[PDB]
Amino acid sequence: NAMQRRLERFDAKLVQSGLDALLVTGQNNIYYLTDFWGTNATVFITKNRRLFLTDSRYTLIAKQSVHGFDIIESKDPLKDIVKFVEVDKLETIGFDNQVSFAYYQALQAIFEGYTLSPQTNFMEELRM
Repeated sequence: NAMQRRLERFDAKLVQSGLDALLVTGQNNIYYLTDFWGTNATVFITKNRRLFLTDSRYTLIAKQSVHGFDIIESKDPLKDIVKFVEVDKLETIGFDNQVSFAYYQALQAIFEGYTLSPQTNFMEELRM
């Protein structure tokens, strides 16, 4: 119930920011919203879902530790997120602007046809 309103702040911030979704990379950020600490999770939150994406190794760990999150076994998490975006018909995907430009180039390829929206410190307030 305590984390439940970091997750509810998150939702409100999505509305305020004009985003259908936010891709969250960074263990710190992932730790904040999930209580899972580790270096191979991706999070993808929309107005309606919360996805936690990891490999076959951390699925049980994560499947037990992480609450409020639909856990997805995945070895290409951006490929798996793309299905969601399509099925849910989302348009604007936020990402953290501290990603590298090379990483942004990978997002432009994977998400070609959608609007990528760079975010400044979105997670920063939530982390406060």
